Amino acid sequence: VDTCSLASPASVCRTKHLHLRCSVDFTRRTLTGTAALTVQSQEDNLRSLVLDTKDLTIEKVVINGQEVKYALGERQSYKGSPMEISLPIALSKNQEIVIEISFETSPKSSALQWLTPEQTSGKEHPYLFSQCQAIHCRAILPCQDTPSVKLTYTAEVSVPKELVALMSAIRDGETPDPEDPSRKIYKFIQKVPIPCYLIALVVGALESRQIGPRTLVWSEKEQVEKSAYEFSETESMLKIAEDLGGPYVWGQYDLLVLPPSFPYGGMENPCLTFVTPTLLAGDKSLSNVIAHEISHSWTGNLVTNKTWDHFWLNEGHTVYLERHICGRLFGEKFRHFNALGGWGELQNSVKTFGETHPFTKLVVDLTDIDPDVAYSSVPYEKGFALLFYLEQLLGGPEIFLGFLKAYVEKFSYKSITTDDWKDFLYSYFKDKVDVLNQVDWNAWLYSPGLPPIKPNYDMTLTNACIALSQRWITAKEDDLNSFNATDLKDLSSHQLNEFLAQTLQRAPLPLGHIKRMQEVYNFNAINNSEIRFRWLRLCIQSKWEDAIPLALKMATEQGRMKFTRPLFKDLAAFDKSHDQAVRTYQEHKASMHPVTAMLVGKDLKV
Ligand SMILES: CNCc1ccccc1-c1cccs1
Ligand SMILES: [Yb+3]
Ligand SMILES: [Zn+2]
Repeated sequence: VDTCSLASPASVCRTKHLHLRCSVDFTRRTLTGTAALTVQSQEDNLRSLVLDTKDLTIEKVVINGQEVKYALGERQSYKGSPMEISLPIALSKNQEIVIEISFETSPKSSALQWLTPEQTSGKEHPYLFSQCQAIHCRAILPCQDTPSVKLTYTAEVSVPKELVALMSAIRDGETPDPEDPSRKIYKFIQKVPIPCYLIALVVGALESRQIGPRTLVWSEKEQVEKSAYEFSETESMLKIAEDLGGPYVWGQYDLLVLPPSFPYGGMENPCLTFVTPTLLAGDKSLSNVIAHEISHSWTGNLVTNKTWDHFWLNEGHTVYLERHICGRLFGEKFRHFNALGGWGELQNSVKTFGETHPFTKLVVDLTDIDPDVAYSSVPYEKGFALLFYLEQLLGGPEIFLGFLKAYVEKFSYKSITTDDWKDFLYSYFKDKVDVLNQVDWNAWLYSPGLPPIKPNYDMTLTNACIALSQRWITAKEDDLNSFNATDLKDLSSHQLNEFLAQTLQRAPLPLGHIKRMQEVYNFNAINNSEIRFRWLRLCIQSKWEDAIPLALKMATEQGRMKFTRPLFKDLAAFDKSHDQAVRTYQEHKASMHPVTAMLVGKDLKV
């Protein structure tokens, strides 16, 4: 059972389909309309059922053309309020009915960010985008807000006619709204059963450019050209992913580049991946994020975690495929380089949380924990470390990739637990059970802290990064002169980033050393968001005041939680920038993404 959901479980009733008919009201910041849920009873004599909601206003519930009784329970914090519907006629097992709910969202919907014209690129039009993962779909429409349930959907979305609506679905046409000529209705169809966290909507002044046989890139006009270039590897990555994962079942693979406050690097909404514009480095260097979102088309979207306790299933497998795609494009040494970088990120997380902290277990117990609060690198990197370790244990990448493909096949269109995965791992590798029985399962899966075993990593591309980082760490004042721009000559941007990641692990460095780095390496001039992020962190943590306005600017001009949260925390912990950091948050708070605002607020204790 799903402790993040207040809805009737899948063992009671299942949503098969949603027809969503809504209007986007920019003047009121509400979505208004009907969610028609096709529900199948799993039980004899079913007379009521419960849906998740959050900050919704229910007008009425209609079954068989008549209003029926419903009640909203008290709010349960971030879970929202359960909505019990009285069925007018007891259902037998497998009977299906359509339940039509008239609802309206609140402006404060935790699933939505509403932007003014000024917060966009064009400055002329407002913009709406959704983000449902993990449990924010309830803040858009009444539903069984649990990934243990999969449904197809259709939608009709009325928006101001000058704007464009897109969803996580195939575009099924547009017409003028008959009820309001200032408006357009966009239509959408999603034929593949999906968990409701994959429902996605954007409305804004969007244009598109084709970048591959099955990929358009969407954004405001100011970002189209740059986006078409940055993500031009998309088709190549899709083919590799299809080779590894099996058929891509989703029809199109489009990309939407969001405004800068989108809270994640990307979101694998089916048919329409959402990405942060912080990927726009000019050189495709951040394309692993595309590979990652592509990989979710199998791991996460076909095979889905049954509850959020098993999020690692979604994320570790996706990181694993992600790194294989990048390894195929750029080589097995690169794959190892990234794998090892990932382990460093896990070291960071476990250090931050504390080695005994519950959120450092692979499988977590989210009972009374907001998934947004528990979210971190752990399920990604500990999940990946487990798979990379098993890969090495079980006979190498070719062999474990055979398992991954069989695993996807086996659990397509299904929702699964860690036990489901482990059972199938044993089934698939039954000739290797003795080897599998050497794994310390309880530790890997259920214990806090770093994994009990570290995989083996090729060091070829890492060595130079460590060597340089060690030079800076061990340098005394009389050694600073010897540093020079040519130190970086043979380092790729990835290596620059790992160099900085290495150094950041030992921060603070002395202020003089950091001043010299800028003098010789000019890191202030690098716009690569990953590098600039780590660089600014190293500056603020080494107490360099000049870096304060640079850190405040990055923290607020984009809102990728990966970058925004630790910049604010760093600024808050630096006594010289502490008050300004708090002040800056308070000023931007109302205009921030509601999830990002809530978490930064917690981080800052304001
Ligand atoms: C005022 N009528 C438009 C409307 C109101 C409430 C909910 C939905 C709608 C839609 C019309 C067309 C697509 S949604
Ligand atoms: Yb010396
Ligand atoms: Zn992911």
